[PDB]
Amino acid sequence: PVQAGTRTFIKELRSRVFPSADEIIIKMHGSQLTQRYLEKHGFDVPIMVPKLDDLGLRLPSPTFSVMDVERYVGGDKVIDVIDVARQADSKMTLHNYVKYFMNPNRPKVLNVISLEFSDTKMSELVEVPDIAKKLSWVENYWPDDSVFPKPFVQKYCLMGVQDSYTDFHIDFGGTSVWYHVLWGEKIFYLIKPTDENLARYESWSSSVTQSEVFFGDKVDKCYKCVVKQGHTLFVPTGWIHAVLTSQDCMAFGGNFLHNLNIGMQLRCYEMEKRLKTPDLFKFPFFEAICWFVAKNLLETLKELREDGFQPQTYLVQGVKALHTALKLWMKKELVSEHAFEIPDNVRPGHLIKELSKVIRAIEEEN
Ligand SMILES: [Fe+2]
Ligand SMILES: [Fe+2]
Repeated sequence: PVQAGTRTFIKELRSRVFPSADEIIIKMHGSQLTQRYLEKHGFDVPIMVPKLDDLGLRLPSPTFSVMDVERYVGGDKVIDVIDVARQADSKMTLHNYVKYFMNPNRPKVLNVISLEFSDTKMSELVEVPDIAKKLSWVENYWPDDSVFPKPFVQKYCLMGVQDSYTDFHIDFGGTSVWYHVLWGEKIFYLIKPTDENLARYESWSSSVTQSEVFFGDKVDKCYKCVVKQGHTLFVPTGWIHAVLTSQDCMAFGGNFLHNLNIGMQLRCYEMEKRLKTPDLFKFPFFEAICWFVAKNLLETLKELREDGFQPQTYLVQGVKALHTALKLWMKKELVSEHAFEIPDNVRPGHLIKELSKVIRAIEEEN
């Protein structure tokens, strides 16, 4: 059996000529990627922006090194590191990872993919893509007076050695991600979240043979997307993907929830709860933000209704899925595990009623 992450596994991966991600992604200039464009054409496939012009994305020059990351972050910080050949999570001091990274002879393939630095001096060196900030639920609906700590999942520093490999997964909470390669190269294996593919992914995730079964073989198409230096890739809600560091690489990326695919975001959240995924620990208050969002979406629909307008389809679909999720979390036999995420400022039972009728109305008056 070929174990994910091992040298043998990588020889196969590097030799297969998968369908090109050019068959499904949309390439565009940074100025075309607007909230407006996304609301009209949707955000259903990955978007590639080869040049960073007009993205609003700011970051160190191409010579920024891992040594520099250690300076701005602090070698003492303990970080998650993946022992790729064993597909296991380990720990290290940022200091030793950098020592391991610069050592010409690496006894093992180690990868760093969860280093969030918005709480460090390196944060001032990075401004995330404007589009992420425009769409971000956290940027738009997180109150300045919540008891819940604000989630910081917007700035990650990724460093991996050649052949680092991250197996197929869906970003935590169904978030979308922006990913930029500073230097080196990353190759993404993308899989569309069709109802068939999600189902199989959840089955594959809960099978003991997960590490010996290439998930790419269980679906009709697994798209290969090469992300080269200077390029920026945006992956939308629910997309299943694996990543191969084809060569020593440093990249930056971030996660964000938004209003375009709420249903899918909710679906991914529930799946994660069924699989008991450790990633959910990164967006601990997913439910709290959903409550905050339901208040804002309620307001918009109320404003539109009271003035004779019909909301856009995706907004009605999204609110409907939100309504269903909120009602579920409030069920008598389940509310005890959900109550702590209900914001002080919201009235659960009432917010659900208002939502239920605004929806019903739109359903009848249509
Ligand atoms: Fe990912
Ligand atoms: Fe967000």
